[PDB]
Amino acid sequence: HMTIASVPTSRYLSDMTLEEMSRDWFMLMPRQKIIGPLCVRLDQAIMEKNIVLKANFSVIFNRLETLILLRAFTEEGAIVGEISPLPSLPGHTYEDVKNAVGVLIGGLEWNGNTVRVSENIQRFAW
Amino acid sequence: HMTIASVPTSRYLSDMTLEEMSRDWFMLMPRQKIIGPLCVRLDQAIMEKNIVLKANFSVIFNRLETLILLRAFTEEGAIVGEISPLPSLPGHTYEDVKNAVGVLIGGLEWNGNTVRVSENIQRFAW
Repeated sequence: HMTIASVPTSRYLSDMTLEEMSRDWFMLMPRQKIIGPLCVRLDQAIMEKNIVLKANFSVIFNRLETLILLRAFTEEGAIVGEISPLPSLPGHTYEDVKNAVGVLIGGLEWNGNTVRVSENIQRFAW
Repeated sequence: HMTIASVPTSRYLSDMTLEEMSRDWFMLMPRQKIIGPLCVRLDQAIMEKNIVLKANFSVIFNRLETLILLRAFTEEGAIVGEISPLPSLPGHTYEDVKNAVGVLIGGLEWNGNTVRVSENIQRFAW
């Protein structure tokens, strides 16, 4: 991922399987914020659950370059929140991704959820 | 009918003046929820501000013992949030307070506010 000579290697790091990525999901009580070039969505009808954040993103060298998608999951595997780029694909940075994550986590914690993040998120996005 | 001695301590810490404790405020956009034996209030309108949490509470065994009141303040000194005991006054512990502070800070960060807590809260409460 950084041995190859003379060119930068891009990587797609994936916490979520294809199935998880394209799975369609629904929120009973949608809460949504636009945070710069990213969209944060949260189901407010989720409380006091253990939640994990999983993200699929593009890294260049050893820095997050592009968030493709992030979703929050219950232990049972259900999707309760999400961060994605705006439809216009505005271009965004690590700082943008970090802020959006802080917001999603904040929203979850206001509902008394216990939130953990994947190693990859911890390494590149948080 | 035994004699009762009353021995003063210095275990009661105060970040807020009695005035700040007494003051009366209103949320533009009020939200109020019960977290265990505690009531958390947060003005839903307040976003992207620098917010400081100040509290008045007793300590014991080097941890918060009982919360009298916690309030969140803008840099102007306007109140935007609060954690108080329920009027039942049902009794609570360090763990209850810590949970409620997590919730409040959570709601604040959902609204993109930057939160810091007083030294006392850092040391004893969160």
